[PDB]
Amino acid sequence: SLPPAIFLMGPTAAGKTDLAMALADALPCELISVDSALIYRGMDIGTAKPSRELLARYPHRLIDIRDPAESYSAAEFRADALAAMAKATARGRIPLLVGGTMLYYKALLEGLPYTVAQLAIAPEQRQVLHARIAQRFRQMLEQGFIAEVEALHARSDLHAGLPSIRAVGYRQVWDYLDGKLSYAEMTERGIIATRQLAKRQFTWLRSWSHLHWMDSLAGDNLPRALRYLKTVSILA
Ligand SMILES: [Mg+2]
Repeated sequence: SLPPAIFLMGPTAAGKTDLAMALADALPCELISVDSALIYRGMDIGTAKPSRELLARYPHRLIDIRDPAESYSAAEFRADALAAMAKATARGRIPLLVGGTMLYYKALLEGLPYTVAQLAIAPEQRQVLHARIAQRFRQMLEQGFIAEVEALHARSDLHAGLPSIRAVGYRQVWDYLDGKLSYAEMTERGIIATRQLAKRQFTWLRSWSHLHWMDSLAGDNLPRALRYLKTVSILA
């Protein structure tokens, strides 16, 4: 009789964090981030990290747990997630792992003493996701993405080749700061990189079994999700 757990994956910008918070208000959950970039402190705007205020009312595990000068392996995620899941479970809370880093989920499922319900969200038309990706990136620039990266760029202990700087978009802003690119080239290439990420995520997901999809444009995802729980043998 393995305790319950929820997986909420999908491409970047699909609306995973949004739905997770919604679900966090419907059931006793423990939000656990599954994102290789959100682990880094000081990388909030460019990574679409939930605001300080939102995190206060929707605490996430595995967020701001590492300095940008540090590395983080899928193996460390593995141990960290298992720890967070056991801790949440002992409290009666349902582990809700939400994120788009597929290698992490993979590491957990393979390398799980839980009855896992797997959800995935994305638009039916990929063109819709691309438009959002482009617009969200432009918003990041307005919210201070460049100044955010300037602070990293100014650290002598950081360089463009580090795992943290590989977070999509950061390398482009970094090169801009090095004066290698124009503002336009930085924007376009940053959007391309993110679109490339979404493509890699769809490839992981398309061959992913036991997934219950949902539409990013749907407005009744909350009730739709709460209903699936029973299907995979889970009494909520
Ligand atoms: Mg998110």
